[PDB]
Amino acid sequence: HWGYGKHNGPEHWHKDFPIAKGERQSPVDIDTHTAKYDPSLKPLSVSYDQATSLRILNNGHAFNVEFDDSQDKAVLKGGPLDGTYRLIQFHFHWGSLDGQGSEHTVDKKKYAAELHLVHWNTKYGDFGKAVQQPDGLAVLGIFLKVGSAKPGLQKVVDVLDSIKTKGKSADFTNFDPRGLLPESLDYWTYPGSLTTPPLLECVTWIVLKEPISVSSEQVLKFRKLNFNGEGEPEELMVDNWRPAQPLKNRQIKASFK
Ligand SMILES: CCCCNC(=O)c1cc(S(N)(=O)=O)c(Cl)cc1Cl
Ligand SMILES: [Zn+2]
Repeated sequence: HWGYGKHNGPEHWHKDFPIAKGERQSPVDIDTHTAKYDPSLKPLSVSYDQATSLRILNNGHAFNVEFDDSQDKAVLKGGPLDGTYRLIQFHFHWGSLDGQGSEHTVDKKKYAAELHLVHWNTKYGDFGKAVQQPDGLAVLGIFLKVGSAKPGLQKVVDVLDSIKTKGKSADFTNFDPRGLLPESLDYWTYPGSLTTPPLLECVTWIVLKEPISVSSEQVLKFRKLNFNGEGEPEELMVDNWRPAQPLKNRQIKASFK
């Protein structure tokens, strides 16, 4: 089955998911000189005051912090979006070293990791219907660099030992995702896809310009996770990122600048 290796990693995905070679795949390199400042773009509105985190889960590709998305609670709007998009989960992608790990790149720079806050368009009623639509999802992407710790990250890191292996889940209530955001909401945006199989071309990407800083110790705990399940040989969960894909006929827009 797909994963991040030589025999089942990103260069193999297209055999099961031919959409991998499509016209609006993610991630991309954000060439900052070529991105268009669009004065028509709005501030992004991130309303996470009532977010209800529920569970943290090791799905075997990354970990997901899940939210109760059955009410209008944690929503993304504005920016390039029409409508309202409700938060369902976040997860990260990260490297084996600090010099790699992000999916998007900025003038070919790789960050140590990238946070994805996944939201679905309420006009489609649920996530599963949204992913079948070209405007179904909005992903807020945030780069991580290694430096000073991110205090609002520590609750996530400290639960990771309880979800080491694939399949594990732990109650994870009262986690506030506002503690993962940078100061600025300046962003780039473009139409793209999920970066994991099934690679559906349903995402408006919103990538923040300002990274957050996390400590070496915090990203070292992400790298202790395992891609395998309990009782199977250890394969550390590192380098769970898909490389930049061809931009093809797309324009990246800047909200700033
Ligand atoms: C079958 C699930 C395999 C793991 N991937 C995800 O959880 C996932 C990743 C993105 S990403 N990496 O594009 O943000 C999105 Cl938008 C939506 C989901 Cl569902
Ligand atoms: Zn992701």
